[PDB]
Order: sequence, then C-alpha cells, then structure tokens
Amino acid sequence: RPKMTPEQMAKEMSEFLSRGPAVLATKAAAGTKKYDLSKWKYAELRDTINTSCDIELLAACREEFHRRLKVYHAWKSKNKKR
Repeated sequence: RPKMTPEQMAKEMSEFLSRGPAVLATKAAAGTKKYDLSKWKYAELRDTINTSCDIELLAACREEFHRRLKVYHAWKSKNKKR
C-alpha cells in the first residue's frame, strides 16, 4: 500500500462526515458511545463504513473520526508551534 499522511486522512475524514447526512434523531436516553472503535485504523474505519450496512456501527465510525479529528487538530496546533 502507498504512504499515508495525517493531513490526508484528516481531510478524507472531515469531508467524509460533511458528505454524510445529518437528519439523525435516534437520541434516546442518551447512549451511542457503546461502540469503541478508537483502536480501529483509519483504513479499517473508512473501509467498514465503505462496505457496511449497520446504522449504529456506521455512526460509531463517523463519531470516531470527528473525535480524533478535533483532537488531531488540537494536539497538532499545540505541537506545531515551538
């Protein structure tokens, strides 16, 4: 496989979410972090959603992106500067 970059995955992730819909409303009694895919690799996540059909699952992945996205941008912004 080719060489992967944090900026590349960050762009693919961010846009991935912006592309997906947002008419969700399953919010009930609060509960969605029931799926911990933090370990899943960017390739695994994107892949799963690319070849999956599970609502809850799909959501989990997307959520794992948004999370590691704001964090990646935060830590990066803090690490960038000297």
